[PDB]
Amino acid sequence: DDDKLHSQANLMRLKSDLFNRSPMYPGPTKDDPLTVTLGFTLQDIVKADSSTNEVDLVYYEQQRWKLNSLMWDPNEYGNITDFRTSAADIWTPDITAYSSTRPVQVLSPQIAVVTHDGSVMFIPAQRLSFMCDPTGVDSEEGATCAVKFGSWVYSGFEIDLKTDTDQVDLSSYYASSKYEILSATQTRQVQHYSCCPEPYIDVNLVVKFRERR
Amino acid sequence: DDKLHSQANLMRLKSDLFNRPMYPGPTKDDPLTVTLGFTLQDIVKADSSTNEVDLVYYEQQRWKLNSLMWDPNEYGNITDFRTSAADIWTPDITAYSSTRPVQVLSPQIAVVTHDGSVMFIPAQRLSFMCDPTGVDSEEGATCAVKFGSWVYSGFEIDLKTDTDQVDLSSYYASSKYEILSATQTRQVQHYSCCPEPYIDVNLVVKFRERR
Amino acid sequence: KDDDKLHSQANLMRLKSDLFNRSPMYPGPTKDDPLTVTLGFTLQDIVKADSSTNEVDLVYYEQQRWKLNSLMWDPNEYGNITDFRTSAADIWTPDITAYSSTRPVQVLSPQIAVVTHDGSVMFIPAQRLSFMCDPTGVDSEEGATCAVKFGSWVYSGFEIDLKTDTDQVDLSSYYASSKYEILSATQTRQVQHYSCCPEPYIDVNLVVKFRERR
Amino acid sequence: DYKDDDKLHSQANLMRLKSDLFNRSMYPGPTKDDPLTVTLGFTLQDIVKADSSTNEVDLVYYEQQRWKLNSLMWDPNEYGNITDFRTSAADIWTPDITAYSSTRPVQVLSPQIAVVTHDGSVMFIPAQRLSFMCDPTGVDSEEGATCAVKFGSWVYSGFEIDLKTDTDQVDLSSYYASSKYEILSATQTRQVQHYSCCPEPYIDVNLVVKFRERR
Amino acid sequence: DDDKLHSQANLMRLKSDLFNRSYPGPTKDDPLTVTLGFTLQDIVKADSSTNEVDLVYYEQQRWKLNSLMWDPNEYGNITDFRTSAADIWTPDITAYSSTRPVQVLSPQIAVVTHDGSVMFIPAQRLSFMCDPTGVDSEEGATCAVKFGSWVYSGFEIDLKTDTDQVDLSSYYASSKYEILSATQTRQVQHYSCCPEPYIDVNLVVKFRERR
Ligand SMILES: COc1cc2c3cc1Oc1cc(ccc1O)C[C@H]1c4c(cc(OC)c(O)c4Oc4ccc(cc4)C[C@@H]3N(C)CC2)CC[N+]1(C)C
Ligand SMILES: [Mg+2]
Ligand SMILES: [Mg+2]
Ligand SMILES: [Mg+2]
Ligand SMILES: [Mg+2]
Ligand SMILES: [Mg+2]
Ligand SMILES: [Mg+2]
Ligand SMILES: [Mg+2]
Ligand SMILES: [Mg+2]
Ligand SMILES: [Mg+2]
Ligand SMILES: [Mg+2]
Repeated sequence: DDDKLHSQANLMRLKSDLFNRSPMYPGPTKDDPLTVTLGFTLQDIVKADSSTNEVDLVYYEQQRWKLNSLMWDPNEYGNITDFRTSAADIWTPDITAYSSTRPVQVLSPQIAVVTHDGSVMFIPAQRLSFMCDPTGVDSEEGATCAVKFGSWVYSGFEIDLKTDTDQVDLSSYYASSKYEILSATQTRQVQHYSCCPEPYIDVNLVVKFRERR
Repeated sequence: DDKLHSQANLMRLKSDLFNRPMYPGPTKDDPLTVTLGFTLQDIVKADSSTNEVDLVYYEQQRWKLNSLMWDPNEYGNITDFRTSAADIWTPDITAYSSTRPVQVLSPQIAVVTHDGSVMFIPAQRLSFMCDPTGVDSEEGATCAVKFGSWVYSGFEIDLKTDTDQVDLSSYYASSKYEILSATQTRQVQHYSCCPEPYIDVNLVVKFRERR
Repeated sequence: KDDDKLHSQANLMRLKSDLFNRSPMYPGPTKDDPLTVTLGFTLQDIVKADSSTNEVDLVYYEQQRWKLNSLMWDPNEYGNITDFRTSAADIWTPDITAYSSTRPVQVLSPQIAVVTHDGSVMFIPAQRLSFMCDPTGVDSEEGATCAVKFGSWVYSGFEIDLKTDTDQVDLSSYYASSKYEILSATQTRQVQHYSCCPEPYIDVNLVVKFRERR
Repeated sequence: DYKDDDKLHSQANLMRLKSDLFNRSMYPGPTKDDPLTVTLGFTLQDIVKADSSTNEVDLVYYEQQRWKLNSLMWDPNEYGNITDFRTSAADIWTPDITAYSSTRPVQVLSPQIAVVTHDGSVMFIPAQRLSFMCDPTGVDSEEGATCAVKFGSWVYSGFEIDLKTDTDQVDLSSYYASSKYEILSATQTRQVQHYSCCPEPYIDVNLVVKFRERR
Repeated sequence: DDDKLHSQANLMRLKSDLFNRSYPGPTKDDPLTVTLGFTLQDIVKADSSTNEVDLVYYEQQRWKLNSLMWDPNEYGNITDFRTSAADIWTPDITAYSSTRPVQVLSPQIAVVTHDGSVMFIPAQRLSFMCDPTGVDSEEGATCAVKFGSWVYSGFEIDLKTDTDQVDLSSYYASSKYEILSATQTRQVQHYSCCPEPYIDVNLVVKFRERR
């Protein structure tokens, strides 16, 4: 206790200084662009509906970005290096699947981890239905599917996207899924439209899969 | 540092426009024109036992409010910004013959530009009334649904399209259904119940089972 | 030009702010100040009849009308505004409910009303309803008959009286390619008395006879 | 008129009343020193469905809830003779009466509004659709299937919340005449239970239904 | 009638002092132990087309904060109380291999005791990754799902069970599935990326079609 009481007190002081003086960060702009790193950890192809061409995925989607406005000096806060906080208390990026066919279902607590250098890690678990023809899922080559993820409203001048590796993390893939993974890549792409001079960034999730035996 | 002066300018801009009374919507004396456009991504499902068809599309909405205007020079050259759709008024555009609530697939964020213009592009899945008869045939099926304001007549909201062609350039190439044609047409209507003019955009889609 | 537009806009702000205060939300009807709600249905589709569970699914506009002194204003003090649109959450709405649904109603329309300067309100929620209905004989010429009551969940006739403007359901919107065709569709006010109580209960009983399209 | 005045004055009596019970003053719930009796009663409307590949049955019913709070009493003569009012269920405390063996969330089908009367008593009657645990084995027979589900507080033991019924017969005067399922019997019975783990009594109302396919 | 007003004002008084005269979650300095146990009511559905299985259970969560302590003597000898689960902090315990959002079957209400202990027992319906193959045989099928904080390491939240027995005394005797065995076991996990320990409770269930 006491120190415990003071530890608590430090965090609460940190949280208020960060949030309640200087209202919420207004998102990136062309002047103050931001890079968002994404990585997918695929857990499960739950279902492949060949009457509709929809496949359902369960995955953890890791988001990392970093904001100056969220740094503090740990020395000033009883040496708190980082803390967990609700996603409602901070700006999060608007990363969406560009071809889902149902609202994404969130499977995990909406809480992020923020570090003293202003970097935020946020890892939502999701079930997604997206546009995918599962033809050849019963063959040796299996079926191939793709879905792009990106910011819904920000172009490349405000949000840049990157990955650590083009390899999707399969280390958590359900061993007894109806389907088995031949490959899972996650690839940064730059889209140019003719309408518009600004580039748009997405990460392309490509999965090649196949009925298990 | 300069990066912190931009944030500050934006925060200030948003506060001026939002924290200092939300537009109460259009009036006969002060009507609004909303531009609509569809980008058909997919016909996911044709249900011949209930006559329901499920579409996924982007729905572009565009409009312009004087009270959303600023002079960029007083805000460090900011020419536009992105903000939650909750912060502004948005039009009550709806499908007139859906059979399930629409399912919003994209985040509710809008871009506001310094001339007061707003662009909002919700992705949707919609079930609407549609007889898919003929879909298994060279000529395919034709379906139609209308969109417009739910509570404003054409004295308050007028609608408009940029082209009467649905944008099909992201239509999903391995859909169960290919598209023969897809058109979005402004229409003005007079109903016996109701003496005000009614404006809608008619979405007409001819489609067949892929081969 | 932009100046005419700003005053008219500010006159609406003013009207709203004046109505939605002094003296905030009207507490609902009483025995001393009862209220009459007119309903009318506009049937768009019988989407589905499930004979394995005896549930049928209707899509309709449920048109509701009523009048509140508390929502009156003089157009003259408000730059000639005779009516305006407002989210239904800003005002009191009646608790009209199907008595025999089997799923929560799904709302298919923005929930916004029209208030006119005499205090009258017009509110048109579009709905999809699953209600108890045995669709037997639907595949014959004489078809099936199903019925559902709508009324206030909690007010007696001493507080909310219902009426219809007509006993016919409005079919002008009915989908010409539904699996189901309408033979008749009526909407009739009924007064019920129970045995617990001395107060009457009012409902509009919606009766639909339908069959498969051939 | 001086009717348009009286009306105006009936509204202000109600708005005032609501203001004195609601803003001025919110029951923190029952306690061991201040227990509460909840009266429960069912009006069964329909057995909508019986899944025998999962052993779920879906019922539709209205659940009558009734209790009384000193803190909700008022003197009608101070309030223009108002003897009772309607109000959103969110303005008042309500009991956590729950099904103990539901299998998906209860579906509410009626507006959440209660009636409060000057003696401090509240009647609240939500219509609901419940999926609960039930084998319909033998539903296609003469003798039928039996199912049970208990209802009662989720977190209050009998020392804080007690339950009673006005009758043991579930009310069937609104059962749907053309349901797939007719009702052989439906009863609603107060049970008291005592566990080893625990000194306190546990109250529930046991809802039991014998039904068979309509034939 | 007057001592009921008293004891009532006392509780109100307590809730005031606890909740608005006044937890930001646990930390490395101030860690917290959550005790969990499961009461399994039903395996509703085992789906071989998708490899999902649906359970109905009560999940007891139990923990203790110094900040919720009080001295009964100063509060009419109130020894505990019930309160909405939004009035207080709760731990982010999460199934790590669910495939649908958990559905809540019970009122979101907790019991707070004067020593600052909190007990929270939500009823849930869950879908999780489970191959039901063999459920039709005598040896049944076996499925596991781990449960843990999503965002805190072992440095801030530790977990425990009072028993590794999943309590089956309320199992639905008429389920389609009979439980062969059901356990709930703490697990510590050490990774290559990370010095932090990671704790979960592993819910493992062996079950077969009822005979
Ligand atoms: C299958 O859909 C429709 C089918 C048919 C029609 C309109 C439809 O629907 C659409 C419906 C509106 C607007 C644009 C549409 O494209 C309706 C409307 C509405 C309002 C107020 C009302 O009373 C005061 C009312 O009756 C209304 O409903 C009508 C009015 C006329 C008709 C039917 C329903 C006949 C019209 N005719 C040619 C037959 C074919 C205000 C706003 N809303 C709610 C939008
Ligand atoms: Mg740009
Ligand atoms: Mg008009
Ligand atoms: Mg006409
Ligand atoms: Mg008008
Ligand atoms: Mg009465
Ligand atoms: Mg009465
Ligand atoms: Mg007790
Ligand atoms: Mg107790
Ligand atoms: Mg850690
Ligand atoms: Mg840490």
